[PDB]
Parts: sequence; structure tokens; C-alpha cells
Amino acid sequence: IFDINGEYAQAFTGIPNVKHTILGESPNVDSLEKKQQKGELYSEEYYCYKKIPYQALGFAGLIKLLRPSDKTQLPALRNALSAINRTHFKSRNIYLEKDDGETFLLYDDCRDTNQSKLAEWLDLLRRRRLKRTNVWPPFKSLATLVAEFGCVAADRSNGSKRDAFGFSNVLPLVKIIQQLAEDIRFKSIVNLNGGGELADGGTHWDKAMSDEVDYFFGKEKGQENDWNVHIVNMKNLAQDHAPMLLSALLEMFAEILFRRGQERSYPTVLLLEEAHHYLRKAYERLAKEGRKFKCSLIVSTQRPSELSPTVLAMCSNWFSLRLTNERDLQALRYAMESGNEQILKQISGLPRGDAVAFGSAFNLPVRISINQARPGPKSSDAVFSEEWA
Amino acid sequence: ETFLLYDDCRDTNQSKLAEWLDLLRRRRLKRTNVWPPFKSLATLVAEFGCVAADRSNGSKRDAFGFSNVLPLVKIIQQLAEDIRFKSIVNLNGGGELADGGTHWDKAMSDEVDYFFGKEKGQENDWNVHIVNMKNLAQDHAPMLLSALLEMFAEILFRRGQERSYPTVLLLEEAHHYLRERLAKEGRKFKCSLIVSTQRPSELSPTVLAMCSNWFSLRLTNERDLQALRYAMESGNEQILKQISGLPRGDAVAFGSAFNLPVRISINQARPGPKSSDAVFSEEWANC
Repeated sequence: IFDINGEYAQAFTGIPNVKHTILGESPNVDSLEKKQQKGELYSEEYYCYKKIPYQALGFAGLIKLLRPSDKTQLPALRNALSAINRTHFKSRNIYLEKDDGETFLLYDDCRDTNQSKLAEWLDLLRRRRLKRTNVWPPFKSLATLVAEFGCVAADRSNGSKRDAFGFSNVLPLVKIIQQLAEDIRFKSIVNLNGGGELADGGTHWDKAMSDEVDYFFGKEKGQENDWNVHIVNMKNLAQDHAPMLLSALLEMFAEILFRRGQERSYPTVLLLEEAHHYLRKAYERLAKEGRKFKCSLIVSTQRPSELSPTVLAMCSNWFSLRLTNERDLQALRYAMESGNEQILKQISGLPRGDAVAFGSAFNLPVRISINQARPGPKSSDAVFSEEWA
Repeated sequence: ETFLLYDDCRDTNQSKLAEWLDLLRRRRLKRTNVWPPFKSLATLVAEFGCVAADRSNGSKRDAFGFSNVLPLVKIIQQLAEDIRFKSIVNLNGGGELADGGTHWDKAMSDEVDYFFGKEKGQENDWNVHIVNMKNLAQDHAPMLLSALLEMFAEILFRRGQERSYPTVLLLEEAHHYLRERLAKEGRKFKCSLIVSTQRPSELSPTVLAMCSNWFSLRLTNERDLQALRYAMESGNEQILKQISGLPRGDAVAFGSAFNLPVRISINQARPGPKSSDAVFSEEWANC
């Protein structure tokens, strides 16, 4: 379950094998956080916390987030991303190394200190000759590599120079890298410190991508999983970063689904709420290529006109509550495949808790009065007069 | 000597760039005997669009000309790294090449011969061919499928009518990749088509209007019936009301092989096609 307002924990009070996760960081380390054993019934006294590392986005997924636009920015970013496994961070400085023991310091600004023996070191870096690391460096270190790759120039006296005209061509990218690494509401959801494991062999992106998918969506067939229902709470996430991160997660899922194949897949059901915020070429792989890999979706939204016509046309059964705007009725009429035009007229005047259902599982369309769930979601109406008296 | 080419806009031996490019354009250098990999196009385009003239009688790699060609190399690089695309197309290269200028055509002819068969006179091993397409992404469907039947048409036009077999081509889910010329003159070269689609409105009107027979099952949508009304001639309206409520396994047929429109109940095939996909209940109750 993808929960946006934090209201579905209450609805599962009494069901075994439930997990509850809150995105963010705890207000204090002293806060209560404990686990449960197998076969126990769920209660509202248990939950957990987690962040998302920046390495799980991947090589291609991190280019989308930064958006190179003009001149010499995309090649600089590619060169910087291809050299993460040979960068070191000790106290507050970024430095390279050779197989003998020599060191060399990199600088964010355009300092002239020791600017002569720079071309040789960068050329050695491109040819993959220097020494490698075994730890993930911080996210802020991408700005320095980009700046160095963009400011190197040829010196007249058979040496090297840090041109100031090369720094003008790649400045907008380092600006947003710096602005995005010191934002209060961005560093509370994404881990930008590094300090993990970095295994040799040239396959360090895939492991990072696979671990997060294994955590969030479950393991493959034949292994052991410790839960059956997962509730992901997202009440601490800002409106400005929801589309990027949620679309990134959905794009991540599809690649691991493809790699797993038909033999090692386990059927799942995904529930998406407020789908018209983050489900809007390569951003619709899951919806189209989902039937093959045993993944069903439930889409909930109040503005169907903001969904792509292709996605809405893949559904077999439809449930419709009250809907008044003509822009939505037109889209529903255009995108449907099974039904009548004599039942679309009743939607504009339905009472509360009344629905119209049609599709493959209904012999003929029916008007249904839906029951009431016990217990219901935690949703409640805010009160102002209580505290004003 | 040799000369290295770079996909960036760096500064290394860039005072003698135009002298080699102009020499290359005039075809005054060596040739090769192998196929370069597909990724090579990224460097050549950037080098062609980046050459500039320096003040002190030299060449320059200017960054102002790199912006005007950036989207193309971005598209090319973005396509060779996808795992979905490189599992369908083999872009490693390494094949042979022949002098003269015919290197483009032999491989195309061989691929068309593999897919659609050889021409008249030569023995062909298979009588019927099944091309299973289940590992192909729906994003790449309008690209790799709207190209096989275009090179097929190109070869068919040049081959001549006297050297061609007659054949039947069955297309399914046509609205994905058929949204013009092959059907215009397919009768001359014995090219017959069977189109199966569930959204007749998402097709070119010419393709539907150039058919002689029509089979129609249940069709419940107001914009999917106007296409059928337009495709056929006027003079019949009481037969269109039945389509909105036809049961399972019934169809309405009208064309040139039928004297008058008929409502038919179709027989079942034995053995039939593949049944269905996975069922959730069986796997969820295998404790």
C-alpha cells in the first residue's frame, strides 16, 4: 500500500503479519521502536523508520534528477559518474591516489594552487590506472569532479592551467548540486552521507538497486519473507519532491521484475492513492508490462482527466462514485470499452456510498450500495472551535 | 600515422582537425574490412559539428557549436545502454564487408529472405513461419515493426512480379504499429493481408477502406462504430444495430464473397490457441 496521508494503519488492527514503515528520521533516538514475532496480531504500538540512499537511483536515474541542459554539461556529468569508485574522502577533502602512495587534492573553486600537474592525473583517471576505494563517497563530491573536468585547459608553457572560461560552461549544474545537498526537507528523506560497502568487480550499481527493491516490494519465489501486508507512510514528504521520488521507485521496480523473469516471480497487488500526481515513453513500463510479470494495480484518483488515455484503457473493471465535472465524464466516456450510455447518466446524482459497477466480473451493470468497513480508516475532520474556547 | 576521435570537446591534438576531416570527405584515405559498432556514430556527429577555425592558422573545438547538435548524440547514447533494446537488436558488429558500395544491401536482402522467405526458383525449407514477439517492449513496437515491412516493400518493388511467390501475412494488434503503400499495390505481387484489431478508430482510414470483406464481433463504443459506417458504402442501417448486443462467438459478415449479410455462429477450433495467463488463486493456496 502506498499511503499519502497516513490513515491505513488503523484499518488492520487484528490481522497477523503486518508491517508499518514511516519515511523519514525519528524526532529523537529515544523514541519507541520495537519488532514483532511471527503469527502475532497487529496493534498500533509498532512501526519503523527508513531513509533512501542516493546510490539506489542508478546511473540513468540520477541523470534525470539533475537535468543537464546546455554546452559541456552532459559529458562532464558522465565522466564524473564514471569515476566514483576511485574517489576518497578522509576528513573534509577529496583526493586521488596512485599505487605507490602519492596523493593529490581537488578543489571546488578555481584556486591556482598546484595547477601544473593536473592534466596527467586526469588522463590517468580516464584510462583507469589509479587506485580504487571500497566505500561510497558523499553526494557533495560530484560537484568537484564536474568542476575539474570542466575547467581543465591547455597551458602555453607545456603544462596545465585552470581556465576561468571553462568554469562558466558548467556552473548552473554545480549550483543546483550544491542547493539540493543542503535543503532541510530533502536531506530528511534521502541519505547523502555515504559510508557503506562498495564491492569490486564492476557491478556495484545493480546490488544497490536490488537491495531497495527487495526491501520495499518483497523477495523472489523460493525465499522467506517476514510480512504479508506492508503499509508505507508518506506524511513527511514535501509536495515538490513526490513525483520524482515515486516515479523513480516505480521505474526501479520494473527492471528487477524483468530480470527476475516468469519463473522467479510472485503475484502481488499494488494500491496507489492520488495516482494523478506521480503516474503522469519509459515512465509507463510498469502499467503496460505488468500482466506478464504478475503485478496488478488499483488506481484511485479524483481527476481522471489528468491520467494518460493509454493507462486508463488497460483496466477491465470500473467503480465510479459521484463525479460532476464534464472534463472527467468526457474522458471516462472516451476511454471505456465495455458498458452502455444509459448508465453514465446516473453518475451526476449519486448519493454518498453509492456506486456504479461494470466490467468483466459483472454479467450486467448494477447500482450498488456499499457496506461500511469496521474499523474504518483513521481519517477525521479537523476542529478549530475546540481550542478557541 | 593514426588519429584518435573523441566524443567530448576536449583539447588534445586539435590544431590539425580540419585537414583530416576534409581528407575524409574526399575519400582519400584507407578503408576497413569489418563492421564498426553502433556506438561509433556518437563521436563522428560531434566531431563533424564541432570543427572550428582558429585565429592563428589552426583548428578549434568550439563549445558554441556543440549545443546545436547535442540532442542527437544524446538520443544515440541513450539507446545503446538500455537492456530492453539491446536484447532485441544485436549492435556489437564484427561482420565482414565488401568493396564497391553494396555493403548496405546484402545484409538487408539476407534478413528479408530469412523473415519472409526466398523468391521463386530456390527451394525453401519451411512452409509456414511463426514469429513469436513476447520479449519486445510496447514502447519499441512502433519502431522495429514499422521497419521490417518497409524494407520488405522496398525489396518487393525492385524484385519484379515474375519472381515472387504468393503469400499470406497475418497481422495482430495492428493499431500499435499500423498508424499506407504496401496495400496499394499488394494485389500485383500477390500480397494478401489479414488485420485483427480491437480499436478500428486508431487506424489509417485508407487501410480500412481498401478491403473487400469484413468480419465483426461485438463492438460497444460510439466512436468505434462510426469508422465501420464510414468504411462501407451506404444503403444499410438495420444491420448495424445488432453489433451492439451480439453474444459470445457470433459475428456479422458482409463483403464480396457473401450474397447478403448473414449472422453466423462460428465453430470451435480443435486444438485451440494458448489458454490464458497465470491464475492468482492457485498460487496463493499452495501451502
